[PDB]
Amino acid sequence: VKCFNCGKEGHIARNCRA
Ligand SMILES: [Zn+2]
Repeated sequence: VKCFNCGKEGHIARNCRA
């Protein structure tokens, strides 16, 4: 719950759109 990488409250890290 919440993006490991990027902080943002949405999506999982692994293929995050960052
Ligand atoms: Zn992210």
